[PDB]
Amino acid sequence: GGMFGAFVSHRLWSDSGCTTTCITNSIANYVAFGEQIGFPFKSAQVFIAGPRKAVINIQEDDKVELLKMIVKHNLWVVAHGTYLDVPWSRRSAFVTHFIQQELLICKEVGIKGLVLHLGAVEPELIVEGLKKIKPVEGVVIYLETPHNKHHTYKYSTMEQIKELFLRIRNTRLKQIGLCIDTAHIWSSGVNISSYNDAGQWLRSLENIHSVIPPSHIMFHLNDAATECGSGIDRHASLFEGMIWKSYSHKIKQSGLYCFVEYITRHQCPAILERNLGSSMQLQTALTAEFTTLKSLLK
DNA sequence: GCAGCGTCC
DNA sequence: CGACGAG
DNA sequence: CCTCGTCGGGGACGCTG
Ligand SMILES: [Zn+2]
Ligand SMILES: [Zn+2]
Ligand SMILES: [Zn+2]
Repeated sequence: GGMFGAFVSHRLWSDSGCTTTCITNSIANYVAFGEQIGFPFKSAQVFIAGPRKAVINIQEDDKVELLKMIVKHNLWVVAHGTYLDVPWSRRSAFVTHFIQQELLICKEVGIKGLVLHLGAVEPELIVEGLKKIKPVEGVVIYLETPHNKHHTYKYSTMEQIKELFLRIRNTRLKQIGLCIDTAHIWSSGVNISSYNDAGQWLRSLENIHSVIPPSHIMFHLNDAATECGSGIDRHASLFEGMIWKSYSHKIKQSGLYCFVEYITRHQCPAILERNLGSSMQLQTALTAEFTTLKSLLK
């Protein structure tokens, strides 16, 4: 089946006095929370650096314990890159080198990939900045669907996605994946509210498997507290935002349930990205989302 | 007409 | 979002 | 030991003078 999980923040999950092993400690509590509510988490997402500063956060003892934690529970963990990881920026010599550090760190601790945000630029400039990166065996760079309004390239329609990854394949750049953030393609103007709306988009995705195979596809399962076409990114819990709140009564006619079926049939990783002000709010929200997910799964 | 910000990811 | 200091 | 203020080597958004 699918590998379902959530983003694990340091502030809302780590114990006080976690000292040198705060990321692994947070994941430990996050795995405990999964067993309590009867949804064994198979995936997770963390920041090993930043995300707003070009500094590595994870420390040595954390790197050793994180590898043991990942192996023990067999977790599919992905690292989200910092917001400064723009390899196609003008002065990007300092930027690309920092991404090289993260990719090396990911392989040391057994993290499966690194998420980078696509820019609102041409695919030629995208592949150019990507070529400046030497691959790291076992770590996939997942290019995430961005969100904007006024720019030509949003990488949310299958035409723009197919164009990008074919230029990737012609350049012969290995270890590149796709991260589909549902809240972002919605913000970029892709109606995925109904089952058919998502099914048509997801069918066009499978129709270009020869350029981006589902083995290199991961998902951010996020509802959006914004209008379709906003360019503005406001995450919300599943069936509690503008995309799927109208389908809370019949969740198997929503667009999300079609995403769950594709994630299931391809064993893709799926990460919920929820931010709330405090631990208990976040846990109440995720318990609702993962029990609903368990309904669509089991 | 444009340059500089503040806010959010 | 997370490290780091003030208190 | 704590809590809380601060501030980021990018960028999209909308706003302001
Ligand atoms: Zn992201
Ligand atoms: Zn995302
Ligand atoms: Zn987002």
